[PDB]
Amino acid sequence: YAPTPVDRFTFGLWTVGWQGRDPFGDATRRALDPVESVRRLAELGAHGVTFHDDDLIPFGSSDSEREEHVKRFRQALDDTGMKVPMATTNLFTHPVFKDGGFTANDRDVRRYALRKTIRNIDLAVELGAETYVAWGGREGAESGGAKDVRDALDRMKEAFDLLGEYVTSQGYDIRFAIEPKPNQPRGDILLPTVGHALAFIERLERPELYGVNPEVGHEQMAGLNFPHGIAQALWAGKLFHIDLNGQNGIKYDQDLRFGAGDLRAAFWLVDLLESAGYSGPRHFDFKPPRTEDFDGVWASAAGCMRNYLILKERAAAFRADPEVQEALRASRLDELARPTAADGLQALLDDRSAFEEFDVDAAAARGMAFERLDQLAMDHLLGAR
Amino acid sequence: YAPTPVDRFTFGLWTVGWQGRDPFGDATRRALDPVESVRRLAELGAHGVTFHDDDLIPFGSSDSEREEHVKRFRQALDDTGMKVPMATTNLFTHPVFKDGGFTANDRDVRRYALRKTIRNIDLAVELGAETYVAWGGREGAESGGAKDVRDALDRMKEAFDLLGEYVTSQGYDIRFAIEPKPNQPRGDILLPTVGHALAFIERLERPELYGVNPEVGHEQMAGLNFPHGIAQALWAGKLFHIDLNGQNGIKYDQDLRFGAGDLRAAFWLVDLLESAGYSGPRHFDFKPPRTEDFDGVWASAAGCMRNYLILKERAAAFRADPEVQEALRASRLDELARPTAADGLQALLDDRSAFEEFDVDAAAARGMAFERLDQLAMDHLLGAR
Amino acid sequence: YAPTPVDRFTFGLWTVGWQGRDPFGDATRRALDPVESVRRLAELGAHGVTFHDDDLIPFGSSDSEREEHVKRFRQALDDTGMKVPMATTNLFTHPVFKDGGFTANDRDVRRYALRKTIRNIDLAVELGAETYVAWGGREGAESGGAKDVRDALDRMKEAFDLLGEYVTSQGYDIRFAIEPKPNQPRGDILLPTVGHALAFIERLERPELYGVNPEVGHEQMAGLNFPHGIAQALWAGKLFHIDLNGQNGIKYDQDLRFGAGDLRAAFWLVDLLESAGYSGPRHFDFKPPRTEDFDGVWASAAGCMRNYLILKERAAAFRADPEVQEALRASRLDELARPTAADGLQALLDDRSAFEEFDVDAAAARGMAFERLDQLAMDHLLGAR
Amino acid sequence: YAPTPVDRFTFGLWTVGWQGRDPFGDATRRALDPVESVRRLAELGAHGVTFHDDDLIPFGSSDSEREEHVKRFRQALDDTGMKVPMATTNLFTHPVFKDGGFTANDRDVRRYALRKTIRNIDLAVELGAETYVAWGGREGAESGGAKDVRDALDRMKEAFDLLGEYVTSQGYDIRFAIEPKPNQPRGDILLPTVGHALAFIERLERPELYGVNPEVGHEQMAGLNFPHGIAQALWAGKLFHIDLNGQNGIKYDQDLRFGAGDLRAAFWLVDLLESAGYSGPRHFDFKPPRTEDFDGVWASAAGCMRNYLILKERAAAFRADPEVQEALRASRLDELARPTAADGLQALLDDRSAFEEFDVDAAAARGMAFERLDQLAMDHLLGAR
Ligand SMILES: OC[C@H]1O[C@H](O)[C@H](O)[C@@H](O)[C@@H]1O
Ligand SMILES: OC[C@H]1O[C@H](O)[C@H](O)[C@@H](O)[C@@H]1O
Ligand SMILES: OC[C@H]1O[C@H](O)[C@H](O)[C@@H](O)[C@@H]1O
Ligand SMILES: OC[C@H]1O[C@H](O)[C@H](O)[C@@H](O)[C@@H]1O
Ligand SMILES: [Mn+2]
Ligand SMILES: [Mn+2]
Ligand SMILES: [Mn+2]
Ligand SMILES: [Mn+2]
Ligand SMILES: [Mn+2]
Ligand SMILES: [Mn+2]
Ligand SMILES: [Mn+2]
Ligand SMILES: [Mn+2]
Repeated sequence: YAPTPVDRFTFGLWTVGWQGRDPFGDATRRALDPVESVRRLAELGAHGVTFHDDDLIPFGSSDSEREEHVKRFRQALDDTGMKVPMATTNLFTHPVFKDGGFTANDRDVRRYALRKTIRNIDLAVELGAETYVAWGGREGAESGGAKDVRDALDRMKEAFDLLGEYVTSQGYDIRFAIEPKPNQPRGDILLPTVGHALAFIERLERPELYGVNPEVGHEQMAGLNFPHGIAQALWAGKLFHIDLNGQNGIKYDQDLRFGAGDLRAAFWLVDLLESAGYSGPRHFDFKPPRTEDFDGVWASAAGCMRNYLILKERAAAFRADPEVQEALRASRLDELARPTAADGLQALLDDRSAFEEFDVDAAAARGMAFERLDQLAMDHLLGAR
Repeated sequence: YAPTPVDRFTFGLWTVGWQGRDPFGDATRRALDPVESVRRLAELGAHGVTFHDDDLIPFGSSDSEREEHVKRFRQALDDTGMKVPMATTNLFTHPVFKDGGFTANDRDVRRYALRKTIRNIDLAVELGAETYVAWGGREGAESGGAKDVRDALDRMKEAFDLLGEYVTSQGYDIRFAIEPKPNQPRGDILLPTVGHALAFIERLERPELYGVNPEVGHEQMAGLNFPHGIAQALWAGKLFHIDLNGQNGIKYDQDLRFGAGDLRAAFWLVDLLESAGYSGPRHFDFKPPRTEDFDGVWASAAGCMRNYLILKERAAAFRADPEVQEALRASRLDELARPTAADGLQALLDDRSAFEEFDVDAAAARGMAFERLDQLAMDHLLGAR
Repeated sequence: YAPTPVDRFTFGLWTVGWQGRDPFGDATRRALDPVESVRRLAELGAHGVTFHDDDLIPFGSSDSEREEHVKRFRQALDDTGMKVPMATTNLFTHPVFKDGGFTANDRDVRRYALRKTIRNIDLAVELGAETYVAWGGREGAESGGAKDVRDALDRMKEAFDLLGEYVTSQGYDIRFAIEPKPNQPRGDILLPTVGHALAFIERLERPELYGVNPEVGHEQMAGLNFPHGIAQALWAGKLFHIDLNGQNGIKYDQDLRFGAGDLRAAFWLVDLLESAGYSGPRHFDFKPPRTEDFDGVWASAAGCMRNYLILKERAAAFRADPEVQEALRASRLDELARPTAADGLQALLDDRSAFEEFDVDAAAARGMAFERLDQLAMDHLLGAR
Repeated sequence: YAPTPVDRFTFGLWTVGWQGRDPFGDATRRALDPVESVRRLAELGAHGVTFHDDDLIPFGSSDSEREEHVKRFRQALDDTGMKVPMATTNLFTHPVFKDGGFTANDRDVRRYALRKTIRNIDLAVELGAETYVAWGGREGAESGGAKDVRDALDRMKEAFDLLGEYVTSQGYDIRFAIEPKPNQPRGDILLPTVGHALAFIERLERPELYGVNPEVGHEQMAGLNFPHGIAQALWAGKLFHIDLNGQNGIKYDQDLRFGAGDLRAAFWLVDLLESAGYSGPRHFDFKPPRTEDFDGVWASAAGCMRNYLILKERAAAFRADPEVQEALRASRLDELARPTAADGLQALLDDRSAFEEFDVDAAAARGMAFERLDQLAMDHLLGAR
């Protein structure tokens, strides 16, 4: 199960380069030079990398240090053939962002957050990124009175509408993806799920420039079904990007490697992405645990990819299995894909078979045969057919 | 703290009339006649009641029994002055709806679910209802392969678009509210939160006819902040109705009386509804616990109202308190309500005070003073000023 | 992957005989005659069945109907070779138990609950049961003031101590297992987890008669790791029985078939049970979903067993894999099984290599190699070696 | 509502001295000198402080720097009258503890963890501490195969048994309290709840030396009822210490000030502690949010105390209220405190009123009147009588 660049696997620089600092402990690993991560990931078979501004250029770097960092990184991309499909901004680490960036109560901070983002959009475009992610990790509150949410949503829409004016006036071909998270590091984060992000999009001045970048474990932090959410984002035509990882239930953000956490959910996610022809990057936003040395970091990264390809093969087997096709029919999945009333409203109202003469008892008595189907899915997932 | 009908408190017939059957136990109370609940609630000071079809007219009633039930109920409404501001359909109890109504895999069942809903919309309009709620409690799955979600969302949009054609072609002044629930009785329910419902609305053919009816405990079943959600629904102009109740965290749907559960959340909810001028009904969808006899059912109902009025008084006190106004200013809530860049994009980009000469350290150092504000909110909530 | 009676698979009568009544819906299946379930499960390869009193003998049956029910059931057990290794009492369905059985506030109800249990212990002993389970599903509260917990725990210990006097004075060879559940149908249930049950046991007059019967999904309802809990119960020598099933996170009790829910957790559970030589029954307390007809009920039951045997084979493969043995050593699992200080306290204190001359940095730098090991476990689980 | 030292309020040095570093951000506050925190808290009315070793003496300090730090701290305690009732060890921050201290897989690390703890027990005893807390924040795993739990529990019991030999052989009057946490920073922590800790205690060689130090938000991280847990620990006679704070449901460890989070739970906690005569310290383990400057840190600390005293007054009012006493009787709380069968087993079995002639229907019909009682509790909590 060997990845190739045609699999479009990507990694954040902050992923394999996580040092292991957690709220109760110090770093357990040395910093990695982004050049060195690009080389190592290229060897493992990745397609590309992603970055926040501050991962690539140390906060408070001069225009000339900034130059030199970008040039070195550009050489590593040239030497390995790695691409940069997505970039993002850090509006969460520096103390100035303690109450948010775009929805900080202090106006001067909201202004600075905009300008910091605009500077990186330009960079992202120079390096060939097609999608620009926004994760408002600091947009939220620990207390009720601290954030008037309606005002916050105004400010949030104001910032996104301004980004969108910028990119339109510059003629850039970059689209935006909002990344929802329900909590952590704030007590409650604004736009906490895929639905909240999707709803909010529809209120921007130019909605066609914005989609979502949902993350497996974030939605699972609210106990939601991640494939269902992704199906809703696909149905809206808004799945611009996706972050893949693992989460063991409702608890702090674990960012385990893909396939770890809820495995069956990983299976139905891959089945969905592949059957709906999602063609974007398969981006891993994971942290190798702080128990690991560098060898462990590379093994965790490889494991991400391996588990995708294994789950890709089993889901493909599932759907090609004639016995599965027969069960899908037994379960009336085919009828679900037929319109309920293509005949129209009037015809429905005049059709006695839909009400006055509908046999509710006999309809009630039909089993759905879902358990047989789900065990077929289990046997395929475990390679036990 | 005495309710009056001008408080617009309402109750579902199914609330006080819950018999106490739970998945592990039999009824502990006798059935109540809807006439008797209307009278008792009128005495307690309620404004009105709501109903599913099947609460009012026993499933499988003739056209003439249906007549007689409606006439008796109409007399009780006339005798007490009670209104019926909202109605809804039961598409969840009968076995025929075991895989859903609008998104059942079997097409014939989807058709019947539509016709059952249309019959009640007419009734609801006769009785003066302004809002028609849809709670798709059976729309969902326990397993991955049983429900193609994109197909399901098609079917769901098809049904709502058809309801909306019906009401438009009949000239009715009724609007629809979708009620989200994340799970139970299905393993995962479609449109599981306020955001998912809001997003979905925007894809209907006539969005202006549809809003949400969020329920305190449902959103809390996914660990979300309910006031934040309600602020988002208000911001979208979609809060058509609201169900009030209590939930003790992430667990089965408790439907405790309003004020029970997360009390501070009830406080910030009331503060929001009242400050934003929500003028709809204050509807309680609660179950008096199965430990209670009829006296207990009426005491629980009264408690719903009492807790609203107590939390209304304390939130009003909070916001009128000059020391609170000073703290809100200390916390820069006023600046949050100012546009980040009314000057426009170009002016922002040319303003050196927003970046090149912005003093990040001194901005970083300013405290937000949120803890002082939140303790003011606590002292007001507890009457300890 | 075919079960045999030597696999010791058992089923509750209430499992396959669940009619599908949930809090929002009516039955979707007809009642099954216990004789018919015994025959069908014997065919599927089960070893035995379990029962509450009230599943076997309808509540309010005469001494003579009681006779006739027991005799018919005894014939089915004789005809099929099925055993009854566990029994239990229903102290949760009848209205009289609305505030509990053993910890009801009303004393007369606590007395009746004892006598109802004692009558069934005798029956259980006649039918050859070795373990008698207690699930206090109604012992708890929705509100703070309703249950003085210290008093409740007195009452709870009083009842168990009385059961234990009864069985000792009768000379029965039956042991008791407490089954923890954190909530549902009460807002909070007493002894909500495995640990709480284990702790409580140690306060009974004869602790050696009582262990736990933990259930996969119950512990997962509190977000706990179920294999860790089971390891603690094994370590205490208290795993007398176990209920196997599936749960998709923190939400209502789903009781999905074994292997559904958190699959990786099912894998590490089976690896534990098998490596520690648990020899008790492998008992499924699941509900076939209400979407299913009778064929679906039997397919769900078979699936329970199949998934156990598949996960048994993969865990066995994992532990026999020399590359896994090498990784376990690489991860110092062997050193974990060595005493930290067999040399004793004084020797530890005098050993400079443990402190004054311990090289913390070089110890810090060693990776644990856990990610490589966990991917080996993943490849074995998926059959991808 | 002014605290005095007779209220026995304490604070960890790490609480008010938290700098605000979270997993996604840098410090927002400067470090505080422990001398300065002792003075400021004494002014606010606290009784005392607690410390980990490493809060007081920087890790890697010489024997002489260690001397000088302790002497300065001792002077501040002398100047203010502050006591040190509890101490603890940091076995979680340094990289060496990445896989735990007492249950690290590497034996040499387990040895060092013991010696680091023993050195501080001596210090704690010199400063007058009566309780020594152990929080095994790093004892656990992210993956199944990394930690054999039975072996881990051996190691855990080995370490505690060794601590207990040390203190017994030195003649110290210090007792140990284990502090449970279900997760974070590990994926699952060993002894994740109050019950698991209580159960484990009973397996130590000298159980009478060990109790629990439960923390409000930790138990709430598993969705448990914290007052119920504390009632169980009191019932076992093991509540040696308690950490008070606030948590908004199942999510990362928030450590909000006491009274924030689940307010009603804070109320029933205080009602319990006060009615059962808990005489230990009322210790706050909270973090002032990172939004706050130093003024905010002191306001948050004061708020902790204020909310305790306000909830102390309301619970006291509740229980003295003759109408509440009447309701408690109406709800048969008095009967719950009476033995179920002081008459004994034989008398129960011979008492026909307990079974053959027990009127189950009439018992079933009695309401428990719990909702009236709970609204009395609400009116008292809000000062609305
Ligand atoms: O979206 C940008 C990335 O920023 C941070 O590292 C967030 O924790 C991560 O989840 C997000 O994916
Ligand atoms: O929405 C209609 C009502 O239907 C059912 O009783 C649901 O449980 C309830 O939550 C919903 O509010
Ligand atoms: O323990 C007896 C059995 O009783 C009920 O059916 C409980 O829901 C089940 O979980 C328990 O296993
Ligand atoms: O127990 C010692 C203290 O150590 C750490 O600061 C833990 O996070 C805290 O919860 C615990 O109370
Ligand atoms: Mn994440
Ligand atoms: Mn991400
Ligand atoms: Mn509800
Ligand atoms: Mn509702
Ligand atoms: Mn269960
Ligand atoms: Mn069970
Ligand atoms: Mn904590
Ligand atoms: Mn603590």
